[PDB]
Amino acid sequence: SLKIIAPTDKTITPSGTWSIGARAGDFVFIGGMHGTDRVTGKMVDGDEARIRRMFDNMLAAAEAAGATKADAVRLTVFVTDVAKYRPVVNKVQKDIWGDGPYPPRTVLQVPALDQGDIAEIDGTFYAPA
Amino acid sequence: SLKIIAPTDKTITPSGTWSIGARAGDFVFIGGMHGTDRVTGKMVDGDEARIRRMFDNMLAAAEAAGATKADAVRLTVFVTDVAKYRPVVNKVQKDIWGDGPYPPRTVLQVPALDQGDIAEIDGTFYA
Amino acid sequence: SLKIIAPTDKTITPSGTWSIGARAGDFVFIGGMHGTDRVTGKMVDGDEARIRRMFDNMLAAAEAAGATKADAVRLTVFVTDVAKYRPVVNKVQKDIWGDGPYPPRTVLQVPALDQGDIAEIDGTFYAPA
Repeated sequence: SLKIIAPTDKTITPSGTWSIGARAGDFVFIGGMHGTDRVTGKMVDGDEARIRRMFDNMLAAAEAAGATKADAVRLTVFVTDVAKYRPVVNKVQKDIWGDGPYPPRTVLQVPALDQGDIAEIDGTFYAPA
Repeated sequence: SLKIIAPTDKTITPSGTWSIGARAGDFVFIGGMHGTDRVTGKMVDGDEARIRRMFDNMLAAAEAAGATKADAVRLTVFVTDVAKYRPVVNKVQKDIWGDGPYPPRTVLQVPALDQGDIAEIDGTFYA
Repeated sequence: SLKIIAPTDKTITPSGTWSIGARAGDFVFIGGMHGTDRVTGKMVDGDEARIRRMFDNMLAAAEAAGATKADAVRLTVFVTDVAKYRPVVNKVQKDIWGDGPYPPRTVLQVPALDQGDIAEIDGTFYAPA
């Protein structure tokens, strides 16, 4: 059976009809994450701070199920202006992953997000026990 | 190997180049579902009911492969107006999952779906 | 654990903060694919030719990892105009999959994709060794 990932003091705290993610055997599915502060639930200022924080939130949920950034098998980034934020996502991923290797990834533009945010991400990880 | 989930009296019937979903080892991958009637292909009337049909469709298909709502590891819900429909989604989810627990999800706005619908869901499950 | 799919003489060459795809246990995840020429990275001319190309790149990557079109457990197709392109996709899927059986899929309109392309695809595959 899946195990829903319980919220942690490093992690988002779900405030509605959802979970932060689930462990399912070897796989870990993180729900949509965005650049909110875990404590207040409010969005962080700054384009790059926002996106870095979206990644950190996602990675925390993952790490709370035993997956690391090196276990990512798919990232789906939805943003609000691909022309504008694709380079930011690039820059933030260079910060996190260094020179690689990088996970498979898809970046799409979309009209509206959780809360009017600029970016939301879906992460799926493979982390055998 | 994977096994394509074959249509059912509880299930939607595929009308083109796709399947309802597939079982792959321990997992179940349901393709996109709209809030339509399994028997007519007409989009069921009215917001609340439509969004509930969507889930009920998705969940029948999951059921055809031996997956229950308690098995959802991902829901991706695309809607045509997020401000107007997440409340409806949130509400349909409470009806189905009660107080808890709930699957991971992501809810996005998309400018169009096939045949001018308001909502579409992608579900992934673990048995 | 996870195995990044390395570029190939049949395959696209990553050039940015991503990989063509990954194999994890029994599954293969391919990142976003466009209808570009594997060698030049230029987008192919022609609606149908392009959507054919997009598909062909996705499967070339999936094969580099031991998966065939008969292994497809989910296709998510992001297009710029559902009305003008659902049919093109149906046609291309006929040409490739013949009478089937066809994979589970979803087709979405989306205001923009990177590079200004009209379509992009996400394939997930199941191919136990």
